[PDB]
Amino acid sequence: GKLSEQLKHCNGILKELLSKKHAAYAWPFYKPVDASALGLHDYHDIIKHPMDLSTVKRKMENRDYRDAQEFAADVRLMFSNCYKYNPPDHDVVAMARKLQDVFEFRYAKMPD
Ligand SMILES: CC(=O)Nc1ccc(C(=O)NCCc2c[nH]cn2)cc1OCc1ccccc1
Repeated sequence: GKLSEQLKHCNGILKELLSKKHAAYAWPFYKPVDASALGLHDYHDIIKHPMDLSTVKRKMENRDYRDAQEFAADVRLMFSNCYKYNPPDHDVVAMARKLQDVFEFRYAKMPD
């Protein structure tokens, strides 16, 4: 089916985002932001819906995502949180923009 095939493409993208190829800029997005550990005591006041690649992986493994659009919304939420919280000149934003470039160009190659 179309939904299964498109979710296979989504799973391929997710594997790539977690791969050593992209680790130099992907690593801040591997696990939930530990706001308390990083001293970001305003993070959960500013970010209402935290998202990270480990949460996307768990949701994929649990068959939570019903279609490619739902998967993409979580990956883009993760990037949007980074752009909302951080000043645009911060290193983590540069890393987000590079990983989102990887994501958007491969997401565009969706079979349909
Ligand atoms: C996903 C996300 O937004 N993460 C982060 C947000 C704010 C800070 C944070 O502490 N910001 C203020 C201090 C700072 C600036 N540049 C690095 N640390 C560090 C963050 O992730 C860890 C990190 C560390 C080093 C480089 C990239 C990501």
